[PDB]
Amino acid sequence: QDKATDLQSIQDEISALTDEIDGISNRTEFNGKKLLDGTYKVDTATPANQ
Amino acid sequence: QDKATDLQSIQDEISALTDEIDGISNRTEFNGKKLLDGTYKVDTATPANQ
Repeated sequence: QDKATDLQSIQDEISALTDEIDGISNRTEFNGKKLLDGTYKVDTATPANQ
Repeated sequence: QDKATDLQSIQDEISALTDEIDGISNRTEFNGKKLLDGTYKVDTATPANQ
C-alpha cells in the first residue's frame, strides 16, 4: 500500500538511523581508541590484523 | 588500552627512575669509594678484577 514517496520517507528515517549506528561505531572512542571500529580488532586470515 | 602517548609518559617516569637507580649506584660513595659500582668488585673470569 505504501507508495514510493513515503517509502522514500521511511528511507529517510532508516538511512538517518544508519548514520546513527555509524555514529555509534565511530563516536565510541575510549581514550581515543575507537572500540566499535568493526575493522580494528578483526581476526582476519592473518591474526596480527586483530 | 593505554596508547603510545601516555605509554611515553609512563616511560618518562620509568626512565626517570632508572636515572634514580643509576644515581643510587653512583652517589653511594663511602670515603669516596663507589660501593654500588656494579663493575668495581666483580669477580669476572680473572679474580683480580674484583
